[PDB]
Amino acid sequence: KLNRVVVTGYGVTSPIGNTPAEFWNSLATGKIGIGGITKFDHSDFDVHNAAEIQDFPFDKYFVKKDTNRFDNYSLYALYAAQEAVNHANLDVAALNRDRFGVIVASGIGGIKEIEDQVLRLHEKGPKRVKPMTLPKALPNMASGNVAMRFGANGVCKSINTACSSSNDAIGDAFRSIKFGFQDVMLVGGTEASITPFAIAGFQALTALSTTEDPTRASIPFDKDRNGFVMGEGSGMLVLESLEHAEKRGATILAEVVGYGNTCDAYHMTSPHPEGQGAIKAIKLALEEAEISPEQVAYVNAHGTSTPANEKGESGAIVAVLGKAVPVSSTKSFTGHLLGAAGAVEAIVTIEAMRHNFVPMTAGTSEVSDYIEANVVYGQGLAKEIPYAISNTFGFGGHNAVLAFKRWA
Amino acid sequence: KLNRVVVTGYGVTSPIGNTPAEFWNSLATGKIGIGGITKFDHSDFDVHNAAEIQDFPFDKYFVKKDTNRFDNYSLYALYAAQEAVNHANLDVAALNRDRFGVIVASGIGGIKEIEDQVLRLHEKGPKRVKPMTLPKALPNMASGNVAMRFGANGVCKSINTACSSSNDAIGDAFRSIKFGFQDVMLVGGTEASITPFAIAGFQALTALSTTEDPTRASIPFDKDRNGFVMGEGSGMLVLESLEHAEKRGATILAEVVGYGNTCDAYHMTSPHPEGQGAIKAIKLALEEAEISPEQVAYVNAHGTSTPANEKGESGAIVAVLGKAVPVSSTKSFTGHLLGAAGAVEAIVTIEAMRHNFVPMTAGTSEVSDYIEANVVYGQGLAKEIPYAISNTFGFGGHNAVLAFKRWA
Repeated sequence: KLNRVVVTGYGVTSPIGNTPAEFWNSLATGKIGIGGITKFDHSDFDVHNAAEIQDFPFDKYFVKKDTNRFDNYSLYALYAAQEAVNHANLDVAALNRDRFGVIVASGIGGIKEIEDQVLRLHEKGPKRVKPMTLPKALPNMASGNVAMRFGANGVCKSINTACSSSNDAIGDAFRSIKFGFQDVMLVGGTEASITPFAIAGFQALTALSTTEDPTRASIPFDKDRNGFVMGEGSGMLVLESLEHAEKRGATILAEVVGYGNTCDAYHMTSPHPEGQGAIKAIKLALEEAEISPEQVAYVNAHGTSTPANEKGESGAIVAVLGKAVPVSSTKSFTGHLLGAAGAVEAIVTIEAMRHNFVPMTAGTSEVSDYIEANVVYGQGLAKEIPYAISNTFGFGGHNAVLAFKRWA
Repeated sequence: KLNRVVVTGYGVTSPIGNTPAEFWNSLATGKIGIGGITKFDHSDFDVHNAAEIQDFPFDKYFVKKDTNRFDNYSLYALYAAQEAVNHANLDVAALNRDRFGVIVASGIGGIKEIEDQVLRLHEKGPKRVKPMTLPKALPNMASGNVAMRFGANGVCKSINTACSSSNDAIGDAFRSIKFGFQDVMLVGGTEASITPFAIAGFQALTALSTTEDPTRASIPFDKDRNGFVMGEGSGMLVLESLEHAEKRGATILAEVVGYGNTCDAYHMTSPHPEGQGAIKAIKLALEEAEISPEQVAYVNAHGTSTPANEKGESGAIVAVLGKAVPVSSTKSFTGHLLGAAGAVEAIVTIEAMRHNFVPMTAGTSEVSDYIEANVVYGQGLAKEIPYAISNTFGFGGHNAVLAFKRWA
């Protein structure tokens, strides 16, 4: 006896908008969120751009004192989760709190707190380290903070698969509800890693675009791509068993139907050259959804804008789905949200289905000649989308694919 | 069609031993692993003791150049995983690799790398930050590293619930196999956080014992307890469906029968004073295992040695199982292994069942007058242990309980 799993609401804070409305509008009008870095002095760096949240609505739910106990990585999640709960019209006082869980993925956690307190420790000694350092920094804290805010007494955990974190978090929540372990879950991801350390770390790895022009830095599938552009933010969804949603007269936005997770077991940072693991992940998701490849009307690509990623991802998409399926990467707009990528990308995917519109890959102007997938760039594509998939293939060889079904 | 899930092998690197035999011997003879800190200059700190691994068998599987790509948190997991595979007599080359997965939990990841690279960045600039910084540091990397070593192409992820990370990891692996998504999994946790930053962080929080005498620093349940002692290490287990193990003629060491995970949703660092979430987590594990409270023959406590922890834990244990079930905390020997605590404590639990013996809580000599649980201290207790539970209750309100069955 398995339950169908539906999405009843979502919230987002990102470089292109803090409500699904501003978020989608940016996608529809082609307004990117990438610009010169303002968070720290990057003059000695090779990387000078990032997709920042420059208008976080801090005042909506938080007070100045809140920063004493929450790093931005938690703040983004709390905001996004509150927005999702409002969106879903979820009455926590009407729930069985033992069947209400939370999963907040994050790839790096409160990395600004870590860097700042490590420096304080070395400059001023251990006595100067803030008591709230670990409660603010530890990557599982956002999930616990979200549970504390809403009184969720069920499952509570964080998942870390780097770039696939929130795809795996949503997949896990989906599976928990599907198999009857929980009835409602607040799930998603959060990241706040536009810091000197994290940018320097990815720059040393040589994974980031060093392209000075912000309009040409995140160009997935483009022959000129040269690395990803880091973004920050959080996406949070409210998932409920179909029965729970219907019984309370919830408004259904979409359905989660398949989840595939595999491992390349190949290299720590290089993805498998022929997308072998990705192929398998896509197939597992379609198999669970009980749909054929031709039924996939849109692919929200992982599309980070690195040379290796798109070669293998296009390769995998083609091997499974073919050359006609429209493909786009919204990291061209948002930057790569790391642990939050999958969650914000799930929101893109659902909105695409709700708007009968494939958002374009911004910036991209000429696809590598060897790339055979149907990359959507230049302008978005109006079309019916009854099923869509959202891919994430993280450092460490973590492949995750979610299959969604448009709601009737 | 649900599957039974069995343990066919396990490996450990810890402050009390790097083989189950050495590890068990330390427990049986009362040899603790807590001593003065040597990993860093602690002269300015208020905490000077920790449970360190001072004899890690680096040369067994590694070569000097391996430190260029693996932080200790990964080395420990790789060592433990190889030892588990050997113990299980598991030929990975003969498996259906798509049905073989890995979950390596960690609460903080390669925190030594982060601290060292943060300082390098501030002293020398971004150009001197090591390329392998993030591949060494990110908490999901150990999982990917383990999968790469063994060619595990199935599920690969990391779970972070602070002190409960590896209990949740094992629980998740158990659920994947039970529900037929995977047939074999290498699962456990790893932590390598005896560093200036992590110790300063926990010290600032006031969570660590400042007790000078290392034999009285980690004394779970003791009336004079005053904080935990940090440890480090890794525990990894091979779990297989019962069918998979029987088909290859594996020697079965134990069975995983229940998993309970709840959230206090109460405070970021303090556990719920009445242990309500803990009570529900224990009950969930017993219900899944289909056993009554009287069938629980031993409880391996979270027992970190903090005033709040044992008050609430003893209360939850007594509420569900009564005052006769023997309880012991092995953090009295190993220190608190944080994200790796549940994995090594699963090994303790299995080894106890295999030897008909409840290891004692070392150091402890007088329990708080309000503690009603049958705490074992002074000397261990010989008894048959047909079923046992292992508790973890971490920062962020994460509660996780595993129920094990003796094999049988």
